[PDB]
Amino acid sequence: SGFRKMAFPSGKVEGCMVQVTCGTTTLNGLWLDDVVYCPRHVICTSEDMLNPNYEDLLIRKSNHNFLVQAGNVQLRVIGHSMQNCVLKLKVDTANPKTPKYKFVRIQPGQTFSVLACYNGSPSGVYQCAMRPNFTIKGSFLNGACGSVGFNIDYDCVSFCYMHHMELPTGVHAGTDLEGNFYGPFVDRQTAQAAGTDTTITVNVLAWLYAAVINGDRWFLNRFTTTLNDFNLVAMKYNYEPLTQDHVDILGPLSAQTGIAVLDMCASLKELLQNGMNGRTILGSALLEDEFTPFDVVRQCSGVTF
Amino acid sequence: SGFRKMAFPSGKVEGCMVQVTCGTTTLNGLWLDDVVYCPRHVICTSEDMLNPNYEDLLIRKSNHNFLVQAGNVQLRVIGHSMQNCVLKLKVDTANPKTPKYKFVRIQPGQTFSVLACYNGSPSGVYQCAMRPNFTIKGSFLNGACGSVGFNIDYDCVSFCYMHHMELPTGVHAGTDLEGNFYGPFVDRQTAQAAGTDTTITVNVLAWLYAAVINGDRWFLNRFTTTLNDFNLVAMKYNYEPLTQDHVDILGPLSAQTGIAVLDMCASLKELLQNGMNGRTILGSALLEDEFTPFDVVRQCSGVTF
Ligand SMILES: *C(=N)[C@H](C[C@@H]1CCNC1=O)NC(=O)[C@@H]1[C@@H]2[C@H](CN1C(=O)[C@@H](NC(=O)C(F)(F)F)C(C)(C)C)C2(C)C
Ligand SMILES: *C(=N)[C@H](C[C@@H]1CCNC1=O)NC(=O)[C@@H]1[C@@H]2[C@H](CN1C(=O)[C@@H](NC(=O)C(F)(F)F)C(C)(C)C)C2(C)C
Repeated sequence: SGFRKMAFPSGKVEGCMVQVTCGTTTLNGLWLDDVVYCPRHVICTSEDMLNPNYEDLLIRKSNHNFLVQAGNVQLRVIGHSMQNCVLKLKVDTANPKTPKYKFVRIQPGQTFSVLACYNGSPSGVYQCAMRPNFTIKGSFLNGACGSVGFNIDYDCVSFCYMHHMELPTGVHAGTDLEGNFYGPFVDRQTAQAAGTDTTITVNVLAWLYAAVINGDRWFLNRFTTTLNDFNLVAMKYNYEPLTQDHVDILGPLSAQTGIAVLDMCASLKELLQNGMNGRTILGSALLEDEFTPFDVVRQCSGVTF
Repeated sequence: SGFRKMAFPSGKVEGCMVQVTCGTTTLNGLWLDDVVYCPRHVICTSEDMLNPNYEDLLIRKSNHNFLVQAGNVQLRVIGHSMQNCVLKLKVDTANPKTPKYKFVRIQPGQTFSVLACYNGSPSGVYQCAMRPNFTIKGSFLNGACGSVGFNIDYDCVSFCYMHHMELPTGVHAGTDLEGNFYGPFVDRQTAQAAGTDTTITVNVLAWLYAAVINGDRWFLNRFTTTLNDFNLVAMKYNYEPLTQDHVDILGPLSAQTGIAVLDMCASLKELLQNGMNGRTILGSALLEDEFTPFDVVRQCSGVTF
């Protein structure tokens, strides 16, 4: 029993973290095979960040202007290339700790673990969801850029996020490992706003199934609803519309508990309209939306890596 | 910015997990140097767990009755010993991945990371507090026993917990690495209850300082209080009494924010007496008590390992 926000074990990713310095700017890099990936703004001075021309700035940089350190050991840089918002530094040594890996661009609503680093050294690990507005609710300070987000499927690490910036609301933005931002964000120090932050309905439903499996079931009411009637309610509370694809992904949890997805929708509708009346669900006084159906199954079944 | 429940990077601990089987019972073991530590109930059948005489049961076991596996490789068991509620298996190979480590018995209110394992393989990592009633609010299924709790201080791993059981309220109980239970618990399948679950006042205060540092400061009121007047309020809400030692540990956060601890106590008093009126603090609709002052400083300063 019990249900906690759980991150993947970080060991495979810890062995890939390096420190990248260009001039006076230092941040984290990810060393896989003979390439180090890092945010391209490592080449900026604080002034350049206000309105950078990355192509012009990078032209003043040679391989010897990038200092890459793994622990106390220096890596020799033998090439450099800019791919979208990431810089790729070719080094003369393949990382001996390179895990089996792939680069994935995740969909909004999916979750991943973040290994927060400073100066190439891991500080901690936490779980994040890619929100529908393509921001994450992270915890990052100066020097955190280059910290990565990932998922594990037994022995394969799927890297999906690299940290680049913080928006005025305190939420975070970054790119996939090809350097393409999630969302409309640009790597420039100018006012940018994320857009309306909607709730991931299929994740709230998965978390209510997690609650039932854990014996927390006071909220189960005597009503049912339809997809269109539920969505009329959900859109009023800034919830994402629920589709048959979402009902299908909830299939294993609905089958395990015997509770039809539309019956759970009707319980969610009552919780939205009436609130929780001072009660809690899985130790929370709010409806939690950062657990995917996969996270609930995995945790309630003990999937290992 | 941002404040999340953050676990330590788990790599150093992942390299210590092994699988221990005795008869038909399998659980996790911790391999450090040439010793594997695991819960002594690995020697029980399901029936034995109802009222076990561990001394008599262990006498029917020889070294060859313990199967220890690290990945696909078998470790040779050359000795065994029971120390309190843990079994210590001497193996013929020192773990080549043994980190710098120590065994610590933590105090109630302190936090640690849990690397949840099944069959000697890591499943995930989460942060826990040792509650004042000596239980933890974890997430564990059958086969999780032997999963450990730890903290890291740069390169040294301090192991503080080994998982043994779940209580009727859904909370968890276990021992330090010397096999002594935290709390009054015994490793027997009989009705046991944890006792009143009080709130860790110094941790709630540290989390309110984390909120202020993050710009969430709607709750700061115009009052102050005394330690005795605050404690009269706190004891009514099942909060632990606050002492000058706690005020001293809060010193760095009070100095950073300029907010005196007794002023923060008066804001906490109003939150207890009035509730949050539907508002949130750091994304929570409840007062969070599983962040120590050290966790807040470390996260707000970027301490690395
Ligand atoms: C990389 N190490 C930091 C991480 C930031 C620092 C504070 N918390 C974080 O997540 N990245 C930056 O400092 C990036 C970097 C320039 C400016 N910047 C920002 O995150 C700024 N944000 C914005 O300008 C905004 F609002 F548009 F998103 C900052 C004001 C410092 C938070 C570049 C090149 C984007
Ligand atoms: C070890 N792998 C499991 C972990 C348990 C299983 C469910 N969630 C967990 O944390 N440990 C046990 O099964 C231990 C073990 C016998 C019984 N047991 C329990 O946790 C039981 N609890 C109690 O009897 C109680 F309430 F007193 F704490 C159980 C009913 C299975 C939850 C021994 C030797 C204590």
